[PDB]
Amino acid sequence: AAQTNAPWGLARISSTSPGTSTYYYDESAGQGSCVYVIDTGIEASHPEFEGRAQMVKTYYYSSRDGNGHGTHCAGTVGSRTYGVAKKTQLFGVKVLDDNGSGQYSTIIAGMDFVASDKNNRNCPKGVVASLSLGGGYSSSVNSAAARLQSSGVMVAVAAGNNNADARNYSPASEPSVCTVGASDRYDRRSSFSNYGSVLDIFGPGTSILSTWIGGSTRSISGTSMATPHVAGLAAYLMTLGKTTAASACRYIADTANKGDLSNIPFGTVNLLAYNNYQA
Ligand SMILES: [Ca+2]
Repeated sequence: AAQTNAPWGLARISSTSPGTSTYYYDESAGQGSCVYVIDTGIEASHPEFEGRAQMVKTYYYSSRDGNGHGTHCAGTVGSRTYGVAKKTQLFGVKVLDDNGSGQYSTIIAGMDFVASDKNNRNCPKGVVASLSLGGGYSSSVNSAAARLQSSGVMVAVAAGNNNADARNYSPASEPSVCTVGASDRYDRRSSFSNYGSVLDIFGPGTSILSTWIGGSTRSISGTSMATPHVAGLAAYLMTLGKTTAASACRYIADTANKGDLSNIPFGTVNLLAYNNYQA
């Protein structure tokens, strides 16, 4: 399949070179997989989601996304126009309030929720979770991410937007999950992207067009934007039978575009997510 005039990030993940605008992907498109978006919620009624999105949990007085950030992330995972895995099922878990804030205890509960809740969903090709959030180092937050992964969910988490070493951030610093840094349209590390040995992969994170609340669309930037590219990619690869939740991060790193990013600090992986699709 070919989607012309795609957001640059989708084009990038299906390309061996920057500077193209068509996204190429196998038509299976993540069908039969599920991706949890643990964030501010998802505006499931957005036409871009086509009835494939659902809120399954909130820790606040509403499950609606009153922020937009969760909707944007979900859009990058699986919206018709702006998504990597255009046929995946999206499940929203609102651990962040409408200001994008959440207490670590709520974030942890949301992770353990997903580890159980996948048993209540139909996801024959596998389960993924996208965590576009973070704060300072917490062993408890890291452990929750590790549990979610261990339970059979491909966990992708943002590296963080501090232009600092991700070792000091959670869940970014958890070795057993997939920690995702951000790049720009010209294959430069995003100016704000964290780095360090704990990163596993980079994805497109600067100026990413996706869905927003009020049935709209929006370009924003962050490792929060790179993460769902990787999460959607995992779902897509799992539907293809190429990998599984336990090894998807490794497989993505193994099959990535290598050594093509600039401004990667010494010691950080130079790996950009790539679907290796031969149209
Ligand atoms: Ca790892």
